[PDB]
Amino acid sequence: SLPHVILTVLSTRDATGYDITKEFSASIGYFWKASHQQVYRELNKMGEQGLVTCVLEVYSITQAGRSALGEWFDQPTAHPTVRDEFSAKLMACSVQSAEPYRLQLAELVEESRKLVAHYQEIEAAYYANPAVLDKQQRLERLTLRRNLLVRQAWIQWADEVLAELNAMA
Amino acid sequence: SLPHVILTVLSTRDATGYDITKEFSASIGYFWKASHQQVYRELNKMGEQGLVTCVLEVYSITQAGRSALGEWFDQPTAHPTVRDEFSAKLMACSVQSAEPYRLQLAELVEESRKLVAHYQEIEAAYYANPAVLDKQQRLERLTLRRNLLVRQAWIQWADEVLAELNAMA
Repeated sequence: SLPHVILTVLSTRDATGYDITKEFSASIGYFWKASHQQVYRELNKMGEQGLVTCVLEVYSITQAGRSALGEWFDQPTAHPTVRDEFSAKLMACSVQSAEPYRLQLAELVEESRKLVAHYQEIEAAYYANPAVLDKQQRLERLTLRRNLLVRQAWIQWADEVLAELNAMA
Repeated sequence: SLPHVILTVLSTRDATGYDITKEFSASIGYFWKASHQQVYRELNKMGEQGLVTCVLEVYSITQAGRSALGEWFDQPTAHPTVRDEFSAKLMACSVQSAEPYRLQLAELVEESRKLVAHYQEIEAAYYANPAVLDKQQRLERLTLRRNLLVRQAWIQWADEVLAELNAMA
């Protein structure tokens, strides 16, 4: 969860509250959405939990923090249960005016298209060739690639639905 | 949510508690996972809410149920916030033994492959040609297609990660 995402950052090096939030508005934003607020609040809870401490010379991960990160890591991670809202709404189109849905779908497709374009721009600019990227960069690249492939798959699906919603009426 | 998924069924025709659960272990299972238990329990809550009633001649949707389904339908449906656990674990591979992760990933890929095969078998057998399918079938077909495209996209991604986890070590 959020604290493990934060512990991961600190596991490589100590960092200020700003360094950390800069990650969330950068590479971490490719797979985990959290506001600077939420982040500071979590960092706070983590301090009381003893998972992180403060230094002057700056947040630093503690042995407890390291232990929790490892425990999290070892736990099996599985696919979230399937309960697709878009599919659920689609099925109701047999008894509801498909108008509202069709517009809400077409709308989210365009945004998705914009988001895919954004990610592709970023990949070409900083993650075009893995072979020349550091380990940390290859990892970031992969998290970026996930949104891309999935989002693209969803757009492909959305278009298929958008088509059926016409050939039926 | 679950009750709207159930209301949708009843919006086309009345049905017994068995007819409804049969949907969840069938086409509805393509996009919404719920146990017969959960279903019966929800049907119960819906009765007390007056969204559904009982008949002899069998559950039937009420005007309130119809109103709630419409209200649900009109509400904008958006993409769930991005907080990818697999990506989160991947990033921790820079500071953790990538061993446990790599095995948990390879494992879920094979299952995903099995699931994709399953869905493809179903599509060829009952949803191969939309043009010959009824409206209700074209809709089911589309919900089935969503798991397929997305799951396939995730497998493509997982393989990319599985590769990097080698070329780095």
